[PDB]
Formats: sequence, C-alpha cells, structure tokens
Amino acid sequence: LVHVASVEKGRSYEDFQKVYNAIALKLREDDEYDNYIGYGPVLVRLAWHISGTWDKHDNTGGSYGGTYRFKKEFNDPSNAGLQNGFKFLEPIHKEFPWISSGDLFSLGGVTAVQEMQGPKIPWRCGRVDTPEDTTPDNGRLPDADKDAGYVRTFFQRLNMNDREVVALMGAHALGKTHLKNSGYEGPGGAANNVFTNEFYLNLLNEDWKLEKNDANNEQWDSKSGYMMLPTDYSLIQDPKYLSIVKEYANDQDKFFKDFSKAFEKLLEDGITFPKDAPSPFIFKTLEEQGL
Ligand code: HEM
Ligand SMILES: c1ccc2c(c1)CCN2
Repeated sequence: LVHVASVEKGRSYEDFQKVYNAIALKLREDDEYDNYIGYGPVLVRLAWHISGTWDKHDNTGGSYGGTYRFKKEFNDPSNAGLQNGFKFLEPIHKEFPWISSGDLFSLGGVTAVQEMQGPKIPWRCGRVDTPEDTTPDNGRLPDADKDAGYVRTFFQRLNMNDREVVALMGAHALGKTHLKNSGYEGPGGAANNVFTNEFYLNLLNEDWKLEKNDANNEQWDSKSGYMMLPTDYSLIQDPKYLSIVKEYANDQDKFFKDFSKAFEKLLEDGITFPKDAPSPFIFKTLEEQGL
C-alpha cells in the first residue's frame, strides 16, 4: 500500500494557519466542556486514535485516509467519547471545506498541544480522503488493563521504540478517564489542561494503591485524588521504561523535544511525501500572534 501526500489545490502556509487559528479560537470559546477542562485533551486523543490504527507491515490504517468519518471506525468501542472531538471540529470543516479529513483531525491534535502550552509540533499537509472500504477494522487500538511487555509489543506495530513510547505516554497528564467511555475513572494530576511533564513526576512521587472502580476494573489510585491505568503504572515496573521516566521527570525540555518528534512521527506514519512537497509548517500560537 503506497499513500502519497497531495497538497490541497493551491493551498499554502497561510491557509492552514487560518484553520489553526479557527480551532484555537474555538478552544478558547468552548471552555466549559468536561467540567472546564475544555476540548484540548479529547482533540489530542482523537489525533492519536486516527493514527494509532496504522500497521507497519502492510501500511494499512494510519492518519492518511481520514476513515474515522466512516461508521465502522466511528463506532469502534475503543473510540467511545471521541464523538465530542468530531462534533467540535465539524463547524471548522464547514468553514474550510477544502481541507481533507485526515489533515483536519491531525491538525486539531497539533493545535490543542501548542495552545495548552506544549512544544511546537512540525505538521505536514497532504492527507487525502479514501473510500469507506479502506476503513481499518476494530481492534487495532491498545487495551488499558495490561502490562509493560504488552505496551512494548503493541507499539512495535507502529514502530515506536521505548523512548518514543514513554515520551508519547506523557500526554496522559492531560484530561481524564471517564467511566462511561472506558470503565476507568479519574484524572492523573492537577494540571490536566496545561501540557507539562507531571505524568512522570506523579508516577514517581505519589503513593499508589491498586483499587477496583465502579465498572469493576482495577486501577492505581492515590491519596491526592489521581489515578493511573495498569498500562500507565507499567512504566515504573519495567527497568528500561523506568529509567526514561526518571529522565523526563528530571528534564522538562528533553520531554518536550522528544514528545514533539514522536507525535509528528505518529501523525505521519504511512505517508509518502514527494521531494517537491513543502517543508513542515510550524504554526504560531494565538498568543504569539497577539490574537
Ligand atoms: C497503551 C497506550 C494507551 C492506552 C491503553 C490508552 C488508554 C486510554 C484510556 C482508557 C483513556 C480514557 C478514555 C476515556 O474514558 O475518556 C485514555 C485517555 C487519553 N489518552 Fe490514552 N492511551 C494510550 C496511549 C495514549 C497516547 C500515546 C496518547 C497521546 C499521544 C494518549 C492520549 C490520551 C489523552 C489526551 C486522553 C484524555 C482524553 C480525555 O480527557 O477525554 N493516549 N487513554
Ligand atoms: C487519561 C487517561 C489515563 C490516565 C490519565 C488521564 C491520568 C493518568 N492515567
């Protein structure tokens, strides 16, 4: 399967910076969502789940085709709760009907991270919508109730290595688990709509307790009111993972730099970019624009 990036006709940096600003302006406006967390965390989760279907072996799945717009992927049990990120973006797609679905879902994730004061993420245009029959089947996204060997093995399919996996998981400092979506409940920290390295700090400094929640699932709970998933706590159980966790709890700039590279790579897996294709765009935030 080859998927070649095709820039939307005649579009350039300024067009996509207009779509960025539209998403970012609505993130500021619709602030009440999920008890004032706002839409940013569900939008970086949506960009991860449309990319996380990729399989390196046959180049199926991935962010290129925008296939989450089809019922099979929209109704995947693993995507429960992401309909709220879709409905947030649907106004903006009506306003810029020329951007492809893959591009709009991935730029929403980029915009949310930078607007929640994360690192800049280089983003590239050119994903092309593909037919309903290209939609990957349910079951390619990871279970939460498993251990470190499962996480390592699952992420080899998206060929991410240990460092990349640990840098990507730092995004679980954002938002929260919702019992009616996943059977898990609670936030992982106090700053859950500002991008920081707090996931790593909480993992190493809190007093975790294995408890059973109302959906009868086990999760790691702390006195402070935070929770960690079994696959999250996995990172301090494995010796290779645990020493990268310590590296990111001791250096927030290295965390930001490595997250930026692994999230771009995540979003680009499966796509062939021609050598005459434009460079990756670095978008300015509303704040850097005085907007
Ligand atoms: C083995 C890996 C992973 C598993 C099992 C997993 C699982 C989960 C689960 C069960 C939730 C709760 C969903 C809900 O109830 O609403 C969640 C939320 C979230 N995850 Fe993951 N995740 C994984 C990796 C990642 C990665 C790599 C990213 C992003 C780079 C990510 C970003 C998020 C975000 C931002 C949320 C919060 C959503 C919200 O607030 O609504 N996840 N994760
Ligand atoms: C979302 C998903 C999982 C998780 C958090 C948020 C806090 C720590 N575990």
